[PDB]
Amino acid sequence: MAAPILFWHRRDLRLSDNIGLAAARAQSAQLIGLFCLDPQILQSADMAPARVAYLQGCLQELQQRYQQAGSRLLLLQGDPQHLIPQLAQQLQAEAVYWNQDIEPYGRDRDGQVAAALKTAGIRAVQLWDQLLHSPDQILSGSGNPYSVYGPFWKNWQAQPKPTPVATPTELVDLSPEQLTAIAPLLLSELPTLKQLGFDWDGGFPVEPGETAAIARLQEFCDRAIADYDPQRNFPAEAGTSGLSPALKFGAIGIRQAWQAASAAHALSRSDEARNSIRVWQQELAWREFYQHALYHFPSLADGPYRSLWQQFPWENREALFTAWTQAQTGYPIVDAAMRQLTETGWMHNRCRMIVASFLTKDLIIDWRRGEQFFMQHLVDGDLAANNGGWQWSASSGMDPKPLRIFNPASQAKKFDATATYIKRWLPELRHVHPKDLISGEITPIERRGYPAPIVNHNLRQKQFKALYNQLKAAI
Ligand SMILES: Cc1cc2nc3c(=O)[nH]c(=O)nc-3n(C[C@@H](O)[C@H](O)[C@@H](O)COP(=O)(O)OP(=O)(O)OC[C@H]3O[C@@H](n4cnc5c(N)ncnc54)[C@H](O)[C@@H]3O)c2cc1C
Ligand SMILES: O=c1nc2n(C[C@@H](O)[C@H](O)[C@@H](O)CO)c3cc(O)ccc3cc-2c(=O)[nH]1
Repeated sequence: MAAPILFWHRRDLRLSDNIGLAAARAQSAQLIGLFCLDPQILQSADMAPARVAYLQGCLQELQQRYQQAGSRLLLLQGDPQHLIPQLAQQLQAEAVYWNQDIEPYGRDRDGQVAAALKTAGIRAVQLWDQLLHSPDQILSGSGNPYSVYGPFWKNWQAQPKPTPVATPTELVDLSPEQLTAIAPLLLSELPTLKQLGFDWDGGFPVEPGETAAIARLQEFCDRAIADYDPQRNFPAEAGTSGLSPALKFGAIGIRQAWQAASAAHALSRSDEARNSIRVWQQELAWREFYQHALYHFPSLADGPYRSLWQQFPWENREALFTAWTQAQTGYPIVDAAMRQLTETGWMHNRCRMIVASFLTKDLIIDWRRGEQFFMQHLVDGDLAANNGGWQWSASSGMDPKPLRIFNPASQAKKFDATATYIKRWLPELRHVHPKDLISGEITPIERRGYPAPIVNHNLRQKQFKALYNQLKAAI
């Protein structure tokens, strides 16, 4: 009990399995939560309507959970460097708790806020919550960060795994006197999506909120997971969890997700299952690899990390970029993926690799243009993972690899052999023959209004290799 402790939420929108929140409840029952609508983020051109819609639904639930627990979630709108210390001063808060992040913006903001709180004589405690292992814990024998997945995985996998922490209960709300002291800093109501200027009708991979995310984890683990491998390969198959946005925003705790995978892996008697489960567990490790990477090498966010890739002579033809964004490339597998993206705010992972390779190696456009278009549409848009996926398409950052220019055709054959996914997103081509949809060779008569390939794959492959080889001669 005692004076109030403020817990500042940002990307951990849940009451359960929250490290910082659990640590705070151990210090006082007068635990008040807050979320600050930050214009520097919400007004950025990098916002996606699906993503704000998801965020807004998570906050609605969180307001309720706090009310049910005994206190409330305070809502502010403005610059946190200014509003957080002021709010804490007015409430003479004993401390302000929050969970650390890996993003440059987040880390700079947090330092300023912490500095301001100290100046005010108020304690700020920042703990690690969104990762099973913090960036400081996973280092090589020489005490250096990993820039290659292999060694990172062997280390990460051998570390003892933490257990989910308890959900705080029996909280005590603020008094009328305290509410009066802060009234001028508060928002009276959670704004609606239209009030923020966004609209979204495309649905979600998982419904917003802590309850839904938890329900989905349980469900994925009682059935799906067992078949993860190889079901995750096929875009037509609903083989993945659909939890990506819940993990981006912390609607589900990472220790709860790992624990569920552990349990499922033990109850499983089939060796095939035990494998699908271990494959999903590695996907959680890829997530941390990319988050630790941005933490250790922040410059990654600025563009190509490897020097030569910084000098690459991208062609950058706007006309090709536009057709890409509009799903008018003429390459079925590609256009189908781009339609799923813009219509639903989500895209199967195999398709993200395919459209990324396409933009970088076929269209020869600086991948940063693609990185930004993705952030503007993805419900799970996440700087670390998106930047990691795009650097991947060019081997310009972490975990590099030898050149390999994909053939959309081949990929289609491999992952959409029957063209089910393609026709799902390109109905105007339902009449066409799989063989044709996979190959991309459609007769002008049965293919309709649908465009012809905007580029010739083989001519593009040579062009790219040529630009790449010329360059290698001056590095
Ligand atoms: C170009 C590109 C951009 C990407 N952008 C994002 C993005 O902005 N946000 C995002 O969450 N993921 C991104 N990824 C990875 C991506 O494929 C997603 O994690 C998505 O497919 C998850 O769907 P799911 O939740 O069903 O995944 P599952 O297969 O169920 O995996 C479970 C969780 O593991 C994590 N994960 C899975 N694959 C990866 C991966 N390759 N890298 C990092 N984490 C991974 C995610 O948190 C995911 O929710 C990107 C990948 C590429 C190639
Ligand atoms: O504190 C906030 N965090 C927001 N975040 C959550 C976090 O990513 C976080 O603030 C930072 O750590 C990002 O550096 C958003 C993330 C999105 O992708 C989209 C919108 C937001 C909006 C906010 C916001 O208004 N306030």
